[PDB]
Amino acid sequence: SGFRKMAFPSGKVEGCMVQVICGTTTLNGLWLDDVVYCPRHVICTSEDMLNPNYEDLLIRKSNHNFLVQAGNVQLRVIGHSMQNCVLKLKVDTANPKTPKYKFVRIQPGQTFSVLACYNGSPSGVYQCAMRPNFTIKGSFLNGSCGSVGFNIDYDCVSFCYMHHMELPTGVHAGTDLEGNFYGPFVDRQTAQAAGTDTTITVNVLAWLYAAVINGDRWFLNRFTTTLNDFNLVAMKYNYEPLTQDHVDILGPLSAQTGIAVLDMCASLKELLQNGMNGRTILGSALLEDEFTPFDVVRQCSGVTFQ
Amino acid sequence: SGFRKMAFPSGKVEGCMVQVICGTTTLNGLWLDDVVYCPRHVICTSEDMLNPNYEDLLIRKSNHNFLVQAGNVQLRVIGHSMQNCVLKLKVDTANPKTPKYKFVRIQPGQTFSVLACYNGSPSGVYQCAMRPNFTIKGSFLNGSCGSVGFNIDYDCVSFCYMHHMELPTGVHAGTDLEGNFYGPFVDRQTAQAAGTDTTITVNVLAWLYAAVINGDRWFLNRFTTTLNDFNLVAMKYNYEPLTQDHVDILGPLSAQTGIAVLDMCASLKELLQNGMNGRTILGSALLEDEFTPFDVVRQCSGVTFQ
Ligand SMILES: *C(=N)[C@H](C[C@@H]1CCNC1=O)NC(=O)[C@@H]1[C@@H]2[C@H](CN1C(=O)[C@@H](NC(=O)C(F)(F)F)C(C)(C)C)C2(C)C
Ligand SMILES: *C(=N)[C@H](C[C@@H]1CCNC1=O)NC(=O)[C@@H]1[C@@H]2[C@H](CN1C(=O)[C@@H](NC(=O)C(F)(F)F)C(C)(C)C)C2(C)C
Ligand SMILES: CCN(CC)CC(=O)Nc1c(C)cccc1C
Ligand SMILES: CCN(CC)CC(=O)Nc1c(C)cccc1C
Repeated sequence: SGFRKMAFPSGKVEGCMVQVICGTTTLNGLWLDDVVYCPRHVICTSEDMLNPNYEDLLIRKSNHNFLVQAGNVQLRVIGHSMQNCVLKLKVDTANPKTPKYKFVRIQPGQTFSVLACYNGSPSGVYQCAMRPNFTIKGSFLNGSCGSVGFNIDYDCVSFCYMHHMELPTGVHAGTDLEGNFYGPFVDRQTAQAAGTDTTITVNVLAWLYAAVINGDRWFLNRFTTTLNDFNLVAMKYNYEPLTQDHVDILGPLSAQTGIAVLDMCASLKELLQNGMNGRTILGSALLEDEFTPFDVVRQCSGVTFQ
Repeated sequence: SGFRKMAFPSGKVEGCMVQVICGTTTLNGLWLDDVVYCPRHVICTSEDMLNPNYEDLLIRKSNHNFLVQAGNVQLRVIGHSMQNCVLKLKVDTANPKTPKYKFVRIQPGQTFSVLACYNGSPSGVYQCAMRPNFTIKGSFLNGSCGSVGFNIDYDCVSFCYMHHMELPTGVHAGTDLEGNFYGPFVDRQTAQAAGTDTTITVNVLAWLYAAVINGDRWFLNRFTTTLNDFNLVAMKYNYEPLTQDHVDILGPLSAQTGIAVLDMCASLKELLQNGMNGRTILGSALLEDEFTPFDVVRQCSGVTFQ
């Protein structure tokens, strides 16, 4: 029993992290086969970042302007190109630690692990969700850019995020590994703000199932509801609408616990209308929305990885 | 900015996890040099666990009764012994992935990362604190025993916990790597219960400093207090006493923020007497006590590891 915010084991990703230095700017890169991927603003001075023309800045660089450090070994850059907001540095050595991997673009509400790195070295690992407003609530300092987010499937690492920037309220924005930002943000140091965020309803329901699996059952009422009736109430409280796809995704947890999804929706509706009355669920005084249905199954059923 | 419950990167520990099978019982072992460490109840049938005589059960086993699987390779057991609640299996191959390591016994209030494993394979990583009542609030299922807790120091893995059992309320108990339990628990399936837990005051103060570093400052009052006056109030609310050692440990965060430890104690005292008035700190509606002063420094300053 017990339920914690759990990250994937990080070893496969640790083997891919390198340091990328361009002049004086230093950040992290991801070394897969003979390519190192990193944020393009590694080519910027502090002044350039205020209003960069990345195409112009990259013109002015040759392969020799990039230093890649992998442990005690320097890797020679023998080609470079830009793909959206990511720089791809071809190096003279393919990484012998390259895991089976994919590049994926995730949907809002999906979760992933972040290996927070500085100077090519890992600092720590934590779990994040892609928020509906296309930010993540991470923990990142200067030099963290190029840290990646990922999921594991048996032996395959699905990279879904590369870190680029921090927005007001201290939330974070970045790209997929093709360099395309999540959300309407740009890699320029000028005032930008995330839109109003919303609560990921399907994930809250997943976490209520996790609570029931763990014996935290006080919030279960005797009611049911229609999907339409639930959604009008949740829209009031800045919850995302629940779709039939979400209901279908919750099926395995519903069958395990013997609680129909619409019955759990009625329980959630009561929590939204009445509050928690000074009680906790799984040790939290707030409803938690950063566990997906699969996260609950993976953790409560002991799914392992190679 | 941002502040998350962060685990250490797990790769060095992943390289040490193996499967130990004794007859039909299967759990995890820790492979370091030519020794595999695992919980002694691997030698128990389900019936034995109700009231085991481990010395008698181990008599009856030979080296051939233990199978150790490390990836696709089976390791021959060529010796065995018992050290308190841990079994040590000498194998014919030293682990080439053995990191620099130490065995340490931690104090209540200290934190560590857990690599939760099943069948020798990692499932996930999360951060835990040793509670004042010598339990940890983990997430563990059948077959998780032998999963370890650890801290990293540059390149050195300090192993501090091996998982053995779950107690009522769904909290967890285990041993150091010499097999000595934390707390007054025994590895027998009979009714046991943790004593009343308390809140780790020095860690709450560390987390309030983390909040201030992140700009969450609404709870800072204009008062100071003596250490004695603070401790009488906190004792009322089941908080551990704050010692001069704790004050000294908080010094670096106090100096960084320019907030005297006793001033932050006055702020905490007000939160305990008045509550949070429907507000959050670092996104939490409850005061958090599972970040140590070093955890706050490591995360907010970007300390990395080899
Ligand atoms: C990569 N190493 C850093 C990570 C930042 C640093 C502080 N917390 C983080 O996550 N990325 C940056 O410093 C980027 C980078 C220029 C400026 N920047 C920012 O994150 C800034 N944010 C913005 O300008 C805003 F609001 F638009 F997001 C900063 C004020 C430094 C937080 C570039 C090229 C965007
Ligand atoms: C190791 N693989 C498991 C981990 C357990 C399983 C459920 N959650 C966990 O953390 N260890 C055990 O099953 C141990 C083991 C016998 C029984 N046991 C327990 O954890 C039981 N707890 C107790 O008997 C109590 F209350 F004393 F802690 C159980 C009822 C199965 C939760 C031995 C040898 C102690
Ligand atoms: C790059 C796109 N992927 C899609 C799965 C191919 C791949 O990962 N191949 C791969 C395999 C099969 C074993 C070990 C290492 C690698 C890199
Ligand atoms: C076992 C007790 N430790 C105390 C630090 C010795 C140690 O870890 N030695 C070690 C070194 C120095 C480098 C690589 C691997 C190992 C095992």
